[PDB]
Amino acid sequence: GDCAKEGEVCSWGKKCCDLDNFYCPMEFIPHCKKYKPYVPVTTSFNCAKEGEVCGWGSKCCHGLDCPLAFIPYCEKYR
Repeated sequence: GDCAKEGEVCSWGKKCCDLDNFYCPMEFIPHCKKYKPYVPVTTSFNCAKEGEVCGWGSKCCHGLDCPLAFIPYCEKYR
């Protein structure tokens, strides 16, 4: 009682009947499904795309650049 069935949508007042199994993930439409699948193999080498963080030897792709601050982010050179 007072809970969203399995797969059903969950809200602030309506929490998944099974929290240990299902949860309310942050996304467009929060569902009551099991935790996400295992993490996929590490990504391949590539330049830092827009939004990516710089500092760990990561250079923004052609046309993009990173600002000078604590935690900058690649962005189209203005």
